[PDB]
Amino acid sequence: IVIERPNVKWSDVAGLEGAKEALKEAVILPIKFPHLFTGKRTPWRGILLFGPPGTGKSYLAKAVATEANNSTFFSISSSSEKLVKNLFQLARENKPSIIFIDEIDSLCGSRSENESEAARRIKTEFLVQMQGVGVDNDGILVLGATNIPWVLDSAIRRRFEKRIYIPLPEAHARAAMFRLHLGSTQNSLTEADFQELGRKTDGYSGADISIIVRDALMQPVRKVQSATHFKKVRGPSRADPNCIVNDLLTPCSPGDPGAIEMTWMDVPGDKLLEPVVSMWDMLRSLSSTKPTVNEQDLLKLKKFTEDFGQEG
Ligand SMILES: Nc1ncnc2c1ncn2[C@@H]1O[C@H](COP(=O)(O)OP(=O)(O)OP(=O)(O)O)[C@@H](O)[C@H]1O
Ligand SMILES: [Mg+2]
Repeated sequence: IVIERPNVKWSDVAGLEGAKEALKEAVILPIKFPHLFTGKRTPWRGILLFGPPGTGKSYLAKAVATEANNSTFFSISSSSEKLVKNLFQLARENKPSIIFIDEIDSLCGSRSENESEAARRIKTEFLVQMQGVGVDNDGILVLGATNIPWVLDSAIRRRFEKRIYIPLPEAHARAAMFRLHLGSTQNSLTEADFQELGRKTDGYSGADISIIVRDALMQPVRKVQSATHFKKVRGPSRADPNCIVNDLLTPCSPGDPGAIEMTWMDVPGDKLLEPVVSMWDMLRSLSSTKPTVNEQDLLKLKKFTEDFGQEG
């Protein structure tokens, strides 16, 4: 029940400007401009974010959480669980409010057979609470997320009249993720290198790239741990960036001029000048990781919208 609002700006989510606008139109505008969405224009009660894994579903929700300017956010995932009655209640008071249930395929499991019988009233204590005997004409909106939506209950599914597809990133959005997940960190990557990576990642999810950048990111760290030699160098003081020093120590090879023998244990905590993440490190991280979303996965996703499409 994370009742908070993290730090994910729209700017942080690459691509998805379609879903962004969809979400601005059904979640932010209604809250900021009540009088617009009154009468016949009442925002749907439930939005569902479906689409392949690692394409932005949960992440997007966080963006909404922070960009949900006035309303307070509420979250849950795959986590005696009758205090669902408690959640909805909580929200009605702090209305306007948003309720986000990540992987709503949590509260479900059908091959058309497989049930934990007490979770049958879980489905129903939720299903019922969305109708509301005390009609919650509050700014209360229910968000859902899932990468296997077809497994949902007709009753549940049809509870989300607005359904948005979160796809695999187009090339442009791909390059932008590498850039971002790197950020304020020291590196030697050119705008050209980002495009080259974007181009080389045909078919990858956001989660996949997120893994790649984290790996390459860790390169200077592996090189410092494993090094056997360090050179004395010029660079920004660890304590004061705008004071250069002729003193830092960076890892190197023995076949290097100015190579002192020692390990990181010998380097003072405040004299290490770490290596920069290079494009070499990206491609290396890249080669050793392959796309997670296969075709049949994406195919079965076309199915879920086969006339299920909107509302039913
Ligand atoms: N559109 C995006 N913009 C920026 N980063 C992204 C994007 N999509 C995925 N990511 C990366 O992956 C992570 C978010 O993964 P996300 O929550 O979207 O996976 P998911 O969609 O919930 O997976 P699943 O669908 O299986 O539940 C972030 O840490 C981020 O680095
Ligand atoms: Mg998720």
